[PDB]
Amino acid sequence: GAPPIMGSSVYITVELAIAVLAILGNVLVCWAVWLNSNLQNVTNYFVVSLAAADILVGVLAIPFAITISTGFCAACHGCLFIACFVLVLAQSSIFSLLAIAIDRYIAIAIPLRYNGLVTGTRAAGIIAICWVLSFAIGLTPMLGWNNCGQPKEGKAHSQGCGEGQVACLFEDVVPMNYMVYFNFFACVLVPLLLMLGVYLRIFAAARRQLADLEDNWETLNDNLKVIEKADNAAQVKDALTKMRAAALDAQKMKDFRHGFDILVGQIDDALKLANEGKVKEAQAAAEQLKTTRNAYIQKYLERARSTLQKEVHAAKSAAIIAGLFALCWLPLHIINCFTFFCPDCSHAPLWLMYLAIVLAHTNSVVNPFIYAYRIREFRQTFRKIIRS
Ligand SMILES: CC(C)CCC[C@@H](C)[C@H]1CC[C@H]2[C@@H]3CC=C4C[C@@H](O)CC[C@]4(C)[C@H]3CC[C@]12C
Ligand SMILES: CC(C)CCC[C@@H](C)[C@H]1CC[C@H]2[C@@H]3CC=C4C[C@@H](O)CC[C@]4(C)[C@H]3CC[C@]12C
Ligand SMILES: CC(C)CCC[C@@H](C)[C@H]1CC[C@H]2[C@@H]3CC=C4C[C@@H](O)CC[C@]4(C)[C@H]3CC[C@]12C
Ligand SMILES: CCCCCCCC/C=C\CCCCCCCC(=O)OC[C@H](O)CO
Ligand SMILES: Nc1nc(NCCc2ccc(O)cc2)nc2nc(-c3ccco3)nn12
Ligand SMILES: CCCCCCCC/C=C\CCCCCCCC(=O)O
Ligand code: NA
Repeated sequence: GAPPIMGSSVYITVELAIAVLAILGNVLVCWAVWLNSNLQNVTNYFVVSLAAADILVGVLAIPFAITISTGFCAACHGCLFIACFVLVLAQSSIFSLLAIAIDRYIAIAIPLRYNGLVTGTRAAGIIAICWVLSFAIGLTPMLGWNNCGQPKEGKAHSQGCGEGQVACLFEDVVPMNYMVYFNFFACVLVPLLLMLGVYLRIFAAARRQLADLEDNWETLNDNLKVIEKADNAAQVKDALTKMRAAALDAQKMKDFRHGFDILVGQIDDALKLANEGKVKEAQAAAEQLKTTRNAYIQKYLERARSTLQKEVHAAKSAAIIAGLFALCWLPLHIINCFTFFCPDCSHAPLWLMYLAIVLAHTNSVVNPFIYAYRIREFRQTFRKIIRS
């Protein structure tokens, strides 16, 4: 039985190193958004709420974790707060992560209404509500779902605790049914699975929209060929009718409108000549469409594909963030499930408990790195900030 201060010393030093790094990186995120108007958008207001939660892991939840690892004598309700505050911060992260995912789904599914529907003012109201809800969920044990009514009095007396105090230890005061059913299943795993569903819808929508862009391009070009080797006016007509419909369809910014105006106009010219039974004149007219395609429609296609690919890249960055939160927190939640559902199983050993706790805390360090590696406007703003 090694002096407890030695293992304690390692755990505490590591927690402190994590806290420094969580503060530094996430302050840098907040400073970048504050300084750069190109980063000031609704998506990034949720990014900042998430960075604030991670700053608070460093300033408060890690000092609290260090404290409760000592098992110091405390009033049971003050102990609860120490124990549970980190659950407020985690819940808030889950809400910011779910908000980010929904925001990106709206942006790809209804880009036309996104700006009128998702506003900064509404985003700030939603962030305030989510913080209130996170306090309610994470401090639910302080509302009575706790083990304070059943204190471990032999353990309190061995440590010399005073009357009404307990040894302040996480699994002595926080019920494991709360941790597994309420906190993990309902409040963590359900949201994370919802996030997964949303990201699946974002990526399927992008892939549908890119395939439609290419279809339309291919349709335009096939129908041109159809026209070229048509032999009677009626065939030219049918293929122009399909082109016209697709054109007004693809229509759904001045240099872009002028291109589709030319396009539809030239189709109409050709249709009219076809309807008068002037096949050669119609085919020649239709050939002019090639100039418009080269000088306008291709540029349209290329910019639309590029916007979509940017949205896909951005949605992957956001999903990496959500996936890393799951990876860092799931080991602890899974251990709790073993403790709870398998009372015939030996408790996970202390070294693994503390490993799982610091892994969860490390999540508060990783997001600024994902932003720097994957989002140029962040990377570049971090550079300017650091260089200055
Ligand atoms: C705004 C920020 C900086 C304020 C942080 C205040 C924190 C540190 C305060 C607020 C509530 C406090 C707890 C309230 C009650 C008790 C019970 C007592 O037997 C041991 C201390 C303990 C467990 C306190 C520890 C310190 C505590 C957690
Ligand atoms: C990649 C992430 C999401 C998955 C991590 C899975 C981890 C947490 C799993 C894999 C194997 C598991 C261990 C398997 C066996 C035991 C022995 C039992 O008496 C206590 C629990 C304990 C010690 C488990 C704790 C949780 C555990 C370490
Ligand atoms: C990973 C994502 C998809 C979902 C989360 C999976 C969780 C809920 C699963 C994965 C492994 C599971 C554990 C595997 C083994 C046992 C031992 C058994 O005696 C009690 C249930 C218990 C402790 C399971 C509880 C639930 C569990 C922890
Ligand atoms: C805005 C930034 C401000 C920074 C804020 C600092 C963070 C708080 C640090 C530690 C709190 C945890 C320490 C609680 C320790 C309690 C120790 C104690 O109470 O010992 C009594 C003994 O057990 C007999 O009752
Ligand atoms: N199970 C658990 N324990 C602890 N700390 C106590 C570790 C321990 C466990 C058993 C023991 O006899 C002595 C120490 N912190 C904890 N934090 C969490 C947590 C936060 C979010 C999900 O789980 N679970 N959790
Ligand atoms: C930026 C400001 C952040 C301030 C962080 C302060 C650092 C405090 C570190 C941990 C405090 C742990 C106290 C240990 C509990 C007492 C042990 C006992 O009574 O037996
Ligand atoms: Na977080």
